[PDB]
Amino acid sequence: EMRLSKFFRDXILQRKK
Repeated sequence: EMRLSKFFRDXILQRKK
């Protein structure tokens, strides 16, 4: 349900930053 999410879901959460 995102666009980034190849993003966040990809790298700012598992890392948290």
